[PDB]
Amino acid sequence: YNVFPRTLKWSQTNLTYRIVNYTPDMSHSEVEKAFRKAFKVWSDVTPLNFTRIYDGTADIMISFGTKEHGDFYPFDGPSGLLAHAFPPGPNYGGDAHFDDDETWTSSSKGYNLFIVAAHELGHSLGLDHSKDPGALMFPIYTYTFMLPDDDVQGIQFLYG
Ligand SMILES: O=C(CC1(S(=O)(=O)c2ccc(Oc3ccc(Cl)cc3)cc2)CCOCC1)NO
Ligand SMILES: [Ca+2]
Ligand SMILES: [Ca+2]
Ligand SMILES: [Zn+2]
Ligand SMILES: [Zn+2]
Repeated sequence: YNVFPRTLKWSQTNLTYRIVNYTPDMSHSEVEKAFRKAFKVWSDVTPLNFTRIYDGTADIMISFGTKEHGDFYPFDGPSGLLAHAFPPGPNYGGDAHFDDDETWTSSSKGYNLFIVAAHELGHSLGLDHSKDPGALMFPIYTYTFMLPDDDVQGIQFLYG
């Protein structure tokens, strides 16, 4: 596993997240279940706790956008770039963006939202990409859930 320069991590163990908008190809309920499961993957192995808020600014703002969407990481339409997230810190730190031009699903037909979200949240928590091919933080999409050992070691190094 790998961490970001200066080992970025959250100072508090009680973090908030907010789903700003939704993708059209999935019902609001399935999008919410996807993220709920994504956060659980990480809360189960760390002393971290996540609370979903609906108004205001949360520690982790989740949004869907297309092409140019407000930052220095524009999307590229169907396929290619799927999503990106920012490491722990103020402002957009911790935020996760998902390409709305993708066909997100709860199954395995298109790009599974849960698995991508789980990967992105790893970044939101302080983990950079891993060199271990079987790690969730490996930079390649492959959907077949139990968090691989490399990821557990990495996240527990930061918050354990
Ligand atoms: O790493 C990225 C972006 C890309 S990605 O958009 O293609 C991408 C995002 C999340 C992914 O998640 C998973 C990783 C591993 C497994 Cl097993 C499942 C999902 C995969 C690719 C594109 C640029 O180069 C690295 C990969 N940020 O998370
Ligand atoms: Ca894309
Ligand atoms: Ca933040
Ligand atoms: Zn973005
Ligand atoms: Zn990544």
